[PDB]
Amino acid sequence: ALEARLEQASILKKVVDAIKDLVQDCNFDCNDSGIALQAMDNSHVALVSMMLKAEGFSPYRCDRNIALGVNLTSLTKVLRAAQNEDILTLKAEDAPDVLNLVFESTDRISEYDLKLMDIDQYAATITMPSNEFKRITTDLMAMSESVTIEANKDGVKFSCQGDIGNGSVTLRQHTNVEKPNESIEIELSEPVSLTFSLKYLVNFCKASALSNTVKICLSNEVPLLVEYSLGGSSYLRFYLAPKI
Amino acid sequence: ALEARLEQASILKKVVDAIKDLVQDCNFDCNDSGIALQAMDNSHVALVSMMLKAEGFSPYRCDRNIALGVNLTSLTKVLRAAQNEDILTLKAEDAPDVLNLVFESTDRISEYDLKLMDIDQYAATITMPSNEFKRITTDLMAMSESVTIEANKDGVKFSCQGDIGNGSVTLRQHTNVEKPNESIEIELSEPVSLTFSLKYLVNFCKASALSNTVKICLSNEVPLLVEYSLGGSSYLRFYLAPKI
Amino acid sequence: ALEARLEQASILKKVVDAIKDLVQDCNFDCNDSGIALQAMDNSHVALVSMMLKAEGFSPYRCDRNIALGVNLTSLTKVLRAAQNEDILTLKAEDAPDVLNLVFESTDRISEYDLKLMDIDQYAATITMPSNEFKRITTDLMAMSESVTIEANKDGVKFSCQGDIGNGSVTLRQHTNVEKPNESIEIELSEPVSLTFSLKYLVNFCKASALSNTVKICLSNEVPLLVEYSLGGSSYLRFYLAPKI
Repeated sequence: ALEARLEQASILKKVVDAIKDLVQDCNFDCNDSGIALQAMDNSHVALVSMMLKAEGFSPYRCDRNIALGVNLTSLTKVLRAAQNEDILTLKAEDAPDVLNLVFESTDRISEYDLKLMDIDQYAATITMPSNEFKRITTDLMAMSESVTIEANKDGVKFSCQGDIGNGSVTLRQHTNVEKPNESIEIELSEPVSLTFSLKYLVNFCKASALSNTVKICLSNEVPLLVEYSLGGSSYLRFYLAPKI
Repeated sequence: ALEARLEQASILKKVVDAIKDLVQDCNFDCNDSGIALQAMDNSHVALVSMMLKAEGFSPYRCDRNIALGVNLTSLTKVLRAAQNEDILTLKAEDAPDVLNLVFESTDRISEYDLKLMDIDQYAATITMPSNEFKRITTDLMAMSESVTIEANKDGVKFSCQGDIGNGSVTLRQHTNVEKPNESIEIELSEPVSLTFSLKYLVNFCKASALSNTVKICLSNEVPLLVEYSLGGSSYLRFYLAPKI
Repeated sequence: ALEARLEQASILKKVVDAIKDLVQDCNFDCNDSGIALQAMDNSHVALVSMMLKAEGFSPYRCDRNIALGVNLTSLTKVLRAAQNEDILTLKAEDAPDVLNLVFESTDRISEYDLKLMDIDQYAATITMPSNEFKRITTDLMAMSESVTIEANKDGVKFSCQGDIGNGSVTLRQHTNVEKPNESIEIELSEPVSLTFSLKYLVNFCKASALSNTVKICLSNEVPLLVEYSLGGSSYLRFYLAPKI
């Protein structure tokens, strides 16, 4: 019914790793389109939204719509047995009791049957290196619980205040021709100034292994979106409402 | 009386490291033949058997038979002062109160006198990379307390079952010409299927630093033997009875 | 009033790192000459003495004498936001309430205002690799609380005794032409034999990141001095009285 092959297991390892600290139990929703996940975190503050599109697999088949009820601690114990370069295959039958995972290298075949659970179901956009976003959130987290994010045409300022004093980091808008991976770009219709939990943003930044660039999407009316491309139109997205 | 020189200290560092988690107090039995160790682990389940043959030293002299009563926590504190490439020399007199260790580089000489203690004294054979054996035992240990090992002419299957579901890893028999280090070989007189404690096998796999290949020797009547070559006919061997 | 620019932040990161385990609250005393620190450790046993000379900066300006009352846990939280190769600038006004730190790369500017506190104010010399000094102190610390340091024209012996037995490490005097970094040199007027706390010497050795050579200055009348050059005549010095 479901049969989905990744040429490399890396992507699914990294996704689950990026998410297991926020989400324990979730559903992997599989259809014609690919494999999606929508989950609030354990404290019901951050939204997690993932899509692996069918074109990300080679091949991808999902006859019928299948929700795979999965504990991500359980799932991590199985994916650790997968090497990054292992061919990974997911197999499932209709209303499955288990999900079947196979890892193929060196004439080695690993096969796991994971027991499934019953689980109930912008004003400014910043494109920058994900490592840089991770380093800033991590650094300011040592100083403050909260960070203020100011965007305008010219650059982005992350600012905070704590016991020991206060800190800012300012990244000016910059197209890097020789190394585009390093560019700071700011598509923006209106300057914005919004305050957020660093704890959640640092959790979001665990996903910097997936993409060397991150999209930070700011609105005065809807949650912050932090977004990592998984290839083509596949994505891992995090939503966090500003502190009001 | 005893005087034994290793051109490099690496081997003795790695041996003790491979063993200290199972054995605290043991005897290093020295004679004409070299330096042996036979010890049950602390829970009296696994047998440890080591031999460093006299030809492993340059030179080796042992006039009289000498049992060196040694705590391997104590001994580790001294061997950590030895660099891998240091010339290492053991010296002992008859019925010794101490063992004398010297480490020589860079015009540096380290000398230790360790206080000795009074210490009371196959159907199928698998040759494979030790790292691979370590990765499989480690991975299945996250899933299960026990692993079933099935050998036949064609390959080896390690299987297990736990809370989250069950897992298998299958390695087919394969002679690797370009990189022989990677080959899976199965000298076998009779297919065998035996269940063992993963906890002990993972402990045994600490020794994968000593040899890039490991020998897994299965019998329906005698304990499993896990075996690592230390050069020539020198060996570190582990014995573990199947779960019945 | 104070404005001091380091071409690289590395040195100030390493200094604070080398010191934070001994000293919590200290004064950075700034004048015409540069930036000094004198502090007993928390147990009032070891003296810490640092000088960054004005020529170490590019540029250095200190109109008026300024004591910067600083918690080094607080200061570490801010310096972690500085990359090793970041241009670092310290700014302060007269009787300052805060110290202003700026880190400049990649069109990135980080700026921190740290709240300041109200803080109340040889017979033989050994030149050797600092890594070697660190490896010996660390190794003997596993064995003993105390180390005896014997120097003479010919070499240096570090010796100790504990529960498990005793250990020595002997480094002979040696000029290394091809790699001078590795030489052992002993300017000496009188052989000396002195016993010291390993715990403190291992703390001192955290500073081996600053200099690949260390100066060990022994007197029968005044404290041991352990000394690391920070470039030119800039220094980090540690003083420790022998066990009597």
